[PDB]
Amino acid sequence: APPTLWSRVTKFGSGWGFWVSPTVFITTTHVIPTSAKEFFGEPLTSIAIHRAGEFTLFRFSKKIRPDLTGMILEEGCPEGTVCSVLIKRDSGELLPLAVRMGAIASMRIQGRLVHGQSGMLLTGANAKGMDLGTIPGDCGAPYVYKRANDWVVCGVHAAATKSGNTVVCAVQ
Amino acid sequence: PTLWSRVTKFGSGWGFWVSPTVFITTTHVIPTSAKEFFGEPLTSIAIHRAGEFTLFRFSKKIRPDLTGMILEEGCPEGTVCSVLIKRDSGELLPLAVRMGAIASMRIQGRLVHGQSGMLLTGANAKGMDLGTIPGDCGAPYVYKRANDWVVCGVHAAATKSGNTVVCAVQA
Ligand SMILES: O=C(NNc1ccccc1F)c1ccno1
Repeated sequence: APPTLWSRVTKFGSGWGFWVSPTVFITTTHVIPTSAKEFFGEPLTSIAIHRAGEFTLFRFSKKIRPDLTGMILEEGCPEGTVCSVLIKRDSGELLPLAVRMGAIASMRIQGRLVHGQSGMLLTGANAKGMDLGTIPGDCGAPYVYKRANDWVVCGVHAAATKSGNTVVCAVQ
Repeated sequence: PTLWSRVTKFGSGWGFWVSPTVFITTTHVIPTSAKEFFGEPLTSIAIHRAGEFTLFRFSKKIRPDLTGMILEEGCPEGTVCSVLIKRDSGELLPLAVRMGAIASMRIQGRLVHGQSGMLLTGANAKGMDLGTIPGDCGAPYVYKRANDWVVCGVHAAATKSGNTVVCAVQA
C-alpha cells in the first residue's frame, strides 16, 4: 500500500486513527481517551466531533496535517470488494491484511453489541492470533481499497470474532 | 515471540528458520559465489538440495532465540496455507493459498516441480497487496494444526496471472 496511506495512520488512545485530510481524523469511538479535553494542541470547543456508534470523525478549525492531500471517505464499500486493513505492529512492521467485505451486520462479540460492515480475512484458514489476524490494539486502523487510479477509505477496525476469521469495519 | 522473525532476507529472495540450526529456502535464490552464510564458513554447513527445495543445517545455533518447528513434505490436498511474504517496504503480506496436487507445471517457460496451489485473494491484485512477485521466492508456506504451526515448503514460482503458485517440498 502507498507510503502516503501509511503516513496517515496515527497512534491514538488504545489503538489508531486515520487522517482523511489536513483537518479530518477518523477513529473507533472505544479507543478515544474518555477524559480527554485537548487533541493536537486544540481545545474541545474548537473541534467538530461527529459520532455514529463505533465511528467517530474529528474536524479541526486549523490544518493539523498540511503535508496531506484530502482523499475520498465513503460509507463502507460494495459487497465483495477486497480491502486492506492498514495495521502497524511492533518494530516499524506494516501489516496490510487482505479482507473480502460483506453485508452491514449487527452481532454480539465478547458480549458487546457491534454494528458495521462485516468482512472475512484472506490471510489463512484459522486466523486467530497476531501472525495472520487482528488484536485489540489494531482498533481504529483504516479499511482502504484502490479503484481506477485512486485509493478510498471506507471505515475503521471496530471488532473481530473469537475465531478471528470475521472482522467489523465501523462506517460513516 | 513470532513466526515473522523466522522469515529472513537471503540471496535474491528469502528463507525461514525452522530451528536454531535449520534454515530452508528456494534453490534458485541461493548465491552461487560464497565462502560463508550467517558468518558460518560453508566448511561446516550441511546442504540438502531436492530440486527447488534446499535445507541448510549449521554446526552452531545461529538463532538460539527460536524453538524448533514441525517441517513436513507438503500438506494434504485442499489444505489452506498462508505464504508469509516479506517485502523490502517493511510490509508483511500473509496470503491464503488453497493447496493441490504435487505436479510439474509450465510457469513462464520453465518446468517447476512441487505442490501446486491457488491464491484465494481474487482474480487479480490490480496494484493492491494481494499477489506474489519474483522477489518473494523463498517465503514459507505454513498452516495451524491443533496448537502447532506446520511449515510444509517454500515459494518456488508463480504464473503471469498470479493465480497459480508452486510450493517446493522436502524429498
Ligand atoms: O478453491 C477455491 N475456492 N473455493 C474454496 C476455497 C477453500 C476451500 C474450498 C473451496 F472450494 C479457489 C481457488 C482459487 N480461488 O478460489
